[PDB]
Amino acid sequence: TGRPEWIWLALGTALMGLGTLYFLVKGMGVSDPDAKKFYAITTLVPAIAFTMYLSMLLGYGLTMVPFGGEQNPIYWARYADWLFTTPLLLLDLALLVDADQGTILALVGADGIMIGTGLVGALTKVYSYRFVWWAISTAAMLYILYVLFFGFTSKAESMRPEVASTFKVLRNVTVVLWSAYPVVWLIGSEGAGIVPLNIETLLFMVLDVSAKVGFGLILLRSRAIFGEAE
Amino acid sequence: TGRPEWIWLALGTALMGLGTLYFLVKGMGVSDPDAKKFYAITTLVPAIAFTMYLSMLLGYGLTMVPFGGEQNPIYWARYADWLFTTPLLLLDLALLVDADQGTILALVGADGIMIGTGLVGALTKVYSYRFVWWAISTAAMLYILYVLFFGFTSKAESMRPEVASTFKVLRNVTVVLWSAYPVVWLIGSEGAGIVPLNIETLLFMVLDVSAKVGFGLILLRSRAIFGEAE
Amino acid sequence: TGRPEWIWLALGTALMGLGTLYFLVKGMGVSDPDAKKFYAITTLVPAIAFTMYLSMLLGYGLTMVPFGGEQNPIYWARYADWLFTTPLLLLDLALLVDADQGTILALVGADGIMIGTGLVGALTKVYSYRFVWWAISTAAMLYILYVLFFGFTSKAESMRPEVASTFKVLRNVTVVLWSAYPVVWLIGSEGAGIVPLNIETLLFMVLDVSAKVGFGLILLRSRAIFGEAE
Ligand SMILES: CCCCCCCC/C=C/CCCCCCCC(=O)OC[C@H](O)CO
Ligand SMILES: CCCCCCCC/C=C/CCCCCCCC(=O)OC[C@H](O)CO
Ligand SMILES: CCCCCCCC/C=C/CCCCCCCC(=O)OC[C@H](O)CO
Ligand SMILES: CCCCCCCC/C=C\CCCCCCCC(=O)OC[C@H](O)CO
Ligand SMILES: CCCCCCCC/C=C\CCCCCCCC(=O)OC[C@H](O)CO
Ligand SMILES: CCCCCCCC/C=C\CCCCCCCC(=O)OC[C@H](O)CO
Ligand SMILES: CCCCCCCC/C=C\CCCCCCCC(=O)OC[C@H](O)CO
Ligand SMILES: CCCCCCCC/C=C\CCCCCCCC(=O)OC[C@H](O)CO
Ligand SMILES: CCCCCCCC/C=C\CCCCCCCC(=O)OC[C@H](O)CO
Ligand SMILES: CCCCCCCC/C=C\CCCCCCCC(=O)OC[C@H](O)CO
Ligand SMILES: CCCCCCCC/C=C\CCCCCCCC(=O)OC[C@H](O)CO
Ligand SMILES: CCCCCCCC/C=C\CCCCCCCC(=O)OC[C@H](O)CO
Ligand SMILES: *C\C=C(C)/C=C/C=C(C)/C=C/C1=C(C)CCCC1(C)C
Ligand SMILES: *C\C=C(C)/C=C/C=C(C)/C=C/C1=C(C)CCCC1(C)C
Ligand SMILES: *C\C=C(C)/C=C/C=C(C)/C=C/C1=C(C)CCCC1(C)C
Repeated sequence: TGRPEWIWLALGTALMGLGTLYFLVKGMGVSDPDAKKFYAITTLVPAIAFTMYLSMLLGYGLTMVPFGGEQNPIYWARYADWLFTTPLLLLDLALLVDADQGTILALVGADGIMIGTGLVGALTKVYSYRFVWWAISTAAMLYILYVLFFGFTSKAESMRPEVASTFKVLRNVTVVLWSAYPVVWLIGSEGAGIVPLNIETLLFMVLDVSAKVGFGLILLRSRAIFGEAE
Repeated sequence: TGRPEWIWLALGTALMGLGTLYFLVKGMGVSDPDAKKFYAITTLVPAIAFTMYLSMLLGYGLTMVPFGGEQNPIYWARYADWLFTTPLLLLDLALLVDADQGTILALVGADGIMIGTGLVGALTKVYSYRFVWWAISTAAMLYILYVLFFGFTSKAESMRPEVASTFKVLRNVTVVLWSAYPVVWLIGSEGAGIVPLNIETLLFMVLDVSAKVGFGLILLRSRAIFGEAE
Repeated sequence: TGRPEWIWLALGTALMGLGTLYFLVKGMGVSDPDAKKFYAITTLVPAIAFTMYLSMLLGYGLTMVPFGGEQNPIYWARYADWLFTTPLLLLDLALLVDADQGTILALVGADGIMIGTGLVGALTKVYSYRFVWWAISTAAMLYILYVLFFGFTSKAESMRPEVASTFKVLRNVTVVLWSAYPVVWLIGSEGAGIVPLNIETLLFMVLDVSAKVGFGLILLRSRAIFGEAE
């Protein structure tokens, strides 16, 4: 394939596929209805990402957008991936602390705005406008992280000790992990164009694998996903 | 900007943004889980509309459709906005009367058909076919309003007095408000072409602000959104 | 209309419309909240299919895709139809056996992958890649059917006798019905090109009517949809 970033797309596809298979096997026989929910959510995430990375690898999840007087390749499939995987990851965190339905709707709604406006910015042909959308997208991200930090941390400390501790780790990972995305966008070819596309693709692949496989390995090795029973 | 309707798009963007901020502040500190749901729903609505109005203002939410032997500008972002905000508004009404899950699925499903077929009609290149889709869309709207009037009014009179009264007002507003949309479509440039695009845009902006901010001001000033407690 | 398959599109539109009307009338007056859910789900299915078949009939739900050195007409509206109707049909089956929330999320998620990857394969311009997507789509289908057969059959035998029997019939129909779809795709013009488009359209219309009207007639004539009451 005549795209230098192909190597990072192939590696990402393989790792998401292997992650999906592992979770699928690990989840066999689990009957606790609570654990079944976490396994369903956490296995679906890398299965979706697998299909999206494959679509980028084969060239389908790519388009050309003119801005800055040039044809810029844009992997729109990245955003389709995040559109579906980020709300599932939020659902994992919300179920852990038994968040109320009102707060879940707020987080998922803000997440849709986050990804939707990011996509609009990626496809926008007026260069200066691209960063208006980036700003709105990042504001929605900060609202999410505010809720996860100050909204959820209070509900967790009153819960089981294994629920409060697992959430604390997954929360710190999320804040650091989520916050890198808008930075890579700003410095890569969709934004300021300081880092070339092949390195931009590597950085998003490292982040995506950490979030869609790494995060799941941490959650599914915790005792919190099971109900307290004899 | 070289579009005469730009003024109405700028005004709509500003009003949705101001409405979102107001609701966001008003909702701070609210802890009653019932009120949290209404604030989550009712704040998300104008935040979505804000992004959609901005996308029309900057030119992204617009396309050209040939029919009647002319290039007709179509603001497809209007429909993307309604696709997400009208089911949230229905959820507000359904939660108020504690509607059963079966009736909610019917309303949301009929609402998706309503907006989906309206979009198809807006993008249809055969002029006469456009009104076939308008007719199907309007039939789905009448089903919704039938349920809100005859379906829900019975469940409300048995509920708390502040729930029955709030719903009655929001119901009358909804019937009048919702019914104007297909009329403006039919008379504006998407339909018969009697009213020019700049006035059509003004009329939809007046309606959208009434529905996405106005409606919310009425709901969130009612006692019905809180649980009965000491 | 200058497309020989138009006759099968017109017939499909009519049958979905008639099916929608029948279910709509049959459901009048039903007040049992459990039966209301099944009627809501089962009436929405053919109403969606009606709009999609109409969009194919009028030419809107069609596009041209170059592969094998030819312009191949692709009815993308088929996939939009299935995207919404197949998860509703799964919800019908899941509610019948009172499946847990974890298993429902798994089935609906796998169903979205099934249809999404099928659509990608239909729109893919590299001929050999089309069948890669077909393979992934079919694997997701087999996971669904595995769960319906081995996952759900165990939960049903412990339920009411009228619930276990109704599900058994709807399960056998589903396995045979669902499995024909990937076969028709492979042999028709989207795949190997052995069967011409007009016969391919007939076969999918026969299948769609069986699934979106036939299946519903079986379910809504069963006692299982009502709660056990005096
Ligand atoms: C988890 C255990 C494994 C840890 C692994 C962490 C890797 C994550 C970071 C990678 C960035 C790599 C940056 C590579 C930069 C190459 C770009 C380049 O060639 O820049 C020179 C240019 O030609 C002229 O300026
Ligand atoms: C809430 C408090 C404020 C209430 C505000 C309510 C406004 C809503 C209606 C506006 C329609 C305005 C119609 C303006 C018509 C102008 C079109 C025009 O110029 O038509 C003449 C044409 O050039 C030759 O026929
Ligand atoms: C439910 C009660 C009614 C049951 C009804 C079941 C119909 C389902 C199957 C139809 C396939 C029809 C196949 C028709 C084949 C025609 C194609 C043709 O013309 O092939 C010859 C070709 O020209 C040179 O090989
Ligand atoms: C000029 C201003 C323009 C408008 C601002 C930018 C809009 C997009 C950014 C962020 C989304 C904000 C969050 C949207 C969801 C709010 C939900 C909410 O208020 O939830 C309360 C509930 O009590 C919780 O549990
Ligand atoms: C509880 C549920 C809450 C759900 C909240 C969802 C909020 C989504 C809002 C805005 C993003 C809209 C993004 C739309 C991008 C479409 C781009 C597109 O397809 O454009 C066609 C073509 O490329 C160019 O005309
Ligand atoms: C809490 C998480 C927050 C996450 C969000 C943080 C956003 C701000 C970060 C960096 C912007 C730094 C400025 C980047 C713009 C540089 C523009 C430019 O011209 O760069 C030239 C280049 O440095 C040589 O060629
Ligand atoms: C020729 C006829 C063509 C077909 C007709 C036009 C289809 C589109 C129009 C309206 C949607 C109708 C409503 C769809 C949802 C029905 C849900 C239902 O029946 O709900 C029963 C439940 O008991 C309630 O609580
Ligand atoms: C419980 C959930 C119930 C959900 C019920 C949902 C019903 C939606 C049905 C029909 C509208 C379909 C509209 C599809 C419009 C797509 C147009 C498009 O993108 O066309 C591409 C291009 O512009 C031209 O080929
Ligand atoms: C309950 C809510 C129901 C809401 C839905 C109501 C729909 C019917 C309303 C108006 C149609 C009136 C006819 C409009 C068509 C006029 C066509 C035409 O040629 O108009 C010429 C013009 O008047 C001079 O140039
Ligand atoms: C190389 C391998 C590539 C990756 C494989 C192909 C991916 C797409 C195919 C099938 C989806 C599989 C099902 C996805 C959903 C799994 C849900 C789950 O594990 O559910 C457990 C729960 O306990 C249940 O009740
Ligand atoms: C609990 C919820 C779980 C939800 C699980 C959903 C999984 C969907 C995954 C992959 C399919 C993606 C298909 C995307 C197809 C878009 C094609 C398109 O519009 O392409 C534009 C143009 O035609 C060419 O660039
Ligand atoms: C449980 C449900 C499973 C459902 C999924 C079953 C998939 C496999 C079925 C058939 C493939 C048979 C081979 C088809 C490929 C034929 C290619 C070819 O060249 O055919 C030439 C033609 O026969 C003369 O011209
Ligand atoms: C795949 C898993 C995760 C957690 C992915 C998260 C992605 C983001 C947080 C992306 C955020 C963006 C922002 C905030 C600005 C516009 C561009 C992005 C969509 C990359
Ligand atoms: C933004 C809030 C509301 C309540 C918007 C409602 C929009 C409609 C009811 C639109 C209905 C249409 C019909 C009935 C006919 C096809 C064209 C429309 C989509 C405008
Ligand atoms: C309308 C109701 C049903 C049950 C439709 C089901 C459709 C499928 C099971 C289609 C499956 C496909 C596969 C498995 C392979 C790719 C192509 C298809 C989408 C046709």
